[PDB]
Order: sequence, then C-alpha cells, then structure tokens
Amino acid sequence: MTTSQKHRDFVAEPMGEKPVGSLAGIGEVLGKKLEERGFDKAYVVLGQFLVLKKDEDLFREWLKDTCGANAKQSRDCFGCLREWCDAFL
Amino acid sequence: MTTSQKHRDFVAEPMGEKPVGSLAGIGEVLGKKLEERGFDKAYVVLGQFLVLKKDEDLFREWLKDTCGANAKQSRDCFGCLREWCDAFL
Repeated sequence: MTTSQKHRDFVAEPMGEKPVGSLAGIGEVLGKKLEERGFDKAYVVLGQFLVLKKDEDLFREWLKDTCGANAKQSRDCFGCLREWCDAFL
Repeated sequence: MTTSQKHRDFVAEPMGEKPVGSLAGIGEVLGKKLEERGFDKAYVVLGQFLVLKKDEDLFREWLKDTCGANAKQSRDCFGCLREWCDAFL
C-alpha cells in the first residue's frame, strides 16, 4: 500500500548519478540485469521513459521483456518516473 | 559569436512540449528531418542525449548521420542540451 520512503525521497530531490537500483520498483536483482543491459545509472533509464513518450503499455512491456519485472513492480516505476518528471520536467 | 536569444531563453525556463526545431542549433529544415525520424518534440531528443551519457562524439555523429547537420550546428545543440541539464537535471 505505502510505497517505500524511497518513492517520496526520489521525487523530493534531484536524481543526480544515483544507481538504477535506486529507482522505486527496481530491486537489487533487477537493477543488476538492467546494469548488464548498459543502464548502469538511473538517468539512462529515465531517457528510455522519455523516448517512449510516457507510453505506459510500451514502458511496462519494455521493462518486463528486458528483465522479467512483474506487473506490480512496473506500476511503481511508472508512477515513480512519471512523478519525478512532473517535478523536474 | 553570440548564440541567438533562444539559447539563453531555453536554458532559462522549462522546455515543456516545445517542438524539436525549438532546440538551439536545429533550424526549421533540420527540425523537419528529425520529425520524420519520430522526434516530433524536444523531450524525445533530450532523451537521446541522456542515452548517450553526454558523449559529445557519439552525439555529434548521431545528429550528423541522422540529418546531415554541420560541425557548427552540432556544437550549439551540445552546449544547449548540456546546459539545460545542468539547470534541470
């Protein structure tokens, strides 16, 4: 129910160079697969969200097909990345 | 010598949904080729800059091979996109 404090902390201050696993919805195991995919930092992943014009269906299929994230974990990344943009873009 | 007022105006306020041709260094003819390439808005182009980890050589070759921009026009987009990130990312 309550997103971990990271969700509010992430949309409360710049993302700087924090690691991908810092994004809400991405756990240490999942952050590792994206890292092997060339996404060693969160701003490279945010770029993907920007390239998908916030298409939620395209984003969710991209993350799931890219690492195998579940429907629950994709929802946290969508609202988490979408809310950061609302404050920083 | 003096970048047009757009350069300072762009890094002085959010980019919102302004058209790609709004980025400094991209003229109306060049903005049109990127638009045919699927970049109808500036935030989709900024995403590409984020995906290239600000690699200036990779970015310049990408824009030139993508539309044919000259060495002068690529310099304006690099410093223009890079400075916006310094203020908004």
